This record gives sequence, structure tokens and C-alpha cells, in this order.
Amino acid sequence: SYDIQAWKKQCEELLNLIFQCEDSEPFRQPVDLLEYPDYRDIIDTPMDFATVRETLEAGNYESPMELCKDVRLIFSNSKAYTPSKRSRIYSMSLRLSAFFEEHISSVLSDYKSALRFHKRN
Ligand SMILES: O=C(NCC1CC1)N1CCN(C(=O)c2ccc(Cl)c(Cl)c2)CC1
Repeated sequence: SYDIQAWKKQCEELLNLIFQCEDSEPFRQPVDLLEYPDYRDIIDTPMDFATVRETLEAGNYESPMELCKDVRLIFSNSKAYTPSKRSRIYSMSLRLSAFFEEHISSVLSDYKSALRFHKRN
């Protein structure tokens, strides 16, 4: 399975599955700074799933590793901003993360395999 471009549609499909999940709702759009007025005192680089999807569709990811780094930032931001490890929003973030890690692993493996095959000779 040595298609170097296949990761892009596979990531589009996985983002569709995350957007169809209730646990994504706090992460679909940038954190509301009126709701959380100290957010940028804690978080240096905001990230959300609409920004990831727009970056993918603009053709501004070169690899699925770059998309994976941004999605992981969504989760690390939630962990850094949470006042408690028991908080609702953080709790939702950990379920999304396990689902994401479960499905992204084949996308990364297949892409890296395809690039090694391209450089085989
Ligand atoms: O659009 C969907 N299905 C399309 C299929 C043709 C029917 N979805 C998206 C969400 N689904 C998950 O698998 C899921 C489960 C747990 C978590 Cl945490 C997350 Cl993020 C996602 C199933 C329903």
C-alpha cells in the first residue's frame, strides 16, 4: 500500500468521525476568550479542529505527522488549561485523544512505509 498521497483523504475521514462525536464539541472552534479571559496567559498556541481541517483543505500540511502535531496540541492545551484532572472538558479531551491515537497510527505507518518504498533504490 505505497500511495504517498493517501494520508490526506484518510485524515479528512478521521476529522469527519471526530466532528460527528459529542466529545469533540469543546474543541471544534477556537476557545472563547470572553468565556475564559485568562486563556492566553496559560496557552501560547491555541489550536482547534476547524483550524486543522482548514489547514488540511488549503494544502498547508506536507505530511500526516504535521497534522498529528496540531491535533496533539489541542489535547496538550486542554491539559494545561484544566483546573482539575476530573474537569468535564479535560475528561472529554482524553476520550478524543484515545480515539485519535487508535486511528491515526495506521495513517502514519502507511505514509512512512510509502516514503521508504519511494526511496528504496
Ligand atoms: O460519523 C460517524 N460514523 C460514520 C460511519 C459510517 C457510519 N461517527 C463518528 C464518531 N464515531 C466514532 O467511532 C467515535 C467514537 C468515539 C470517539 Cl471518542 C470518537 Cl472521537 C469517535 C462513530 C460515529
